[PDB]
Amino acid sequence: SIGVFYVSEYGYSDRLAQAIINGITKTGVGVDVVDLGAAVDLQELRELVGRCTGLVIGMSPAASAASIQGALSTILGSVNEKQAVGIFETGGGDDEPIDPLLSKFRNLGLTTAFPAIRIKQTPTENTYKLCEEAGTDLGQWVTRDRLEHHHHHH
Repeated sequence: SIGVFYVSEYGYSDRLAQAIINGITKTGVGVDVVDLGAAVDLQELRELVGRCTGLVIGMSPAASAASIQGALSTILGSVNEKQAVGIFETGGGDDEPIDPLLSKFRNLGLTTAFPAIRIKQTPTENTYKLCEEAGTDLGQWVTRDRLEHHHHHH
């Protein structure tokens, strides 16, 4: 549940993803992993279909943006309705084409997370503290919503 899109190679993105997945698994849920800057293949998109109930996106590096162009088209076909998109700031250095895509999240009105503004460029310990907390907090939305609220007596 909740597909975190990260990069195992470039920057701390993989370690940030670890903070998210482990923070939520430790609580007791289970987070999905997808490398937006490495393992971008049909196998990732296949999982995105079933796990489409929640997504998480970090920064948009130019080098990775070139590999996202194709998959992005397939994503637009899979995701719909009002699902979760954990957009978290972690590096002040994007690529211009990001804004046109942000306009989509804006207009379509998807469930966005805590929006920060330009964290220098290099992810710091603070970034981990935001990733874990905001990620878990987003998961707390998905769980209550998809558990049908009164579907579990307590």
